[PDB]
Amino acid sequence: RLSWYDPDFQARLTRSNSKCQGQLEVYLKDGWHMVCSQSWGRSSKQWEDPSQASKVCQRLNCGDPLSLGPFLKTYTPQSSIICYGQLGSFSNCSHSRNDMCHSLGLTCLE
Repeated sequence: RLSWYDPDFQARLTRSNSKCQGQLEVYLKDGWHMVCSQSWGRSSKQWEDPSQASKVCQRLNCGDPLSLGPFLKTYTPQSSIICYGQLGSFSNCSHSRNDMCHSLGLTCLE
């Protein structure tokens, strides 16, 4: 239903230290859900795909979308969530337990 490439769908990186770097925070269904970035697809532990969220960082004028790679530890195994399903279907999530996202960090373009 909702996706991070929907114009009306608001998304960005969590308020940290960089308007173009941080964990992914997407407003869907019920929450500015702090995701583990590699949620939904869970394809790899370090996604070779740094795209699909171009609309997001473009709207943040940070250029191309946040590139993905391990950012050590930023989310909280209670507060944040790891969603599932298919990538682009921001209509279902669950809370961070045990997946491949050891706080995978997105950083708009670079």
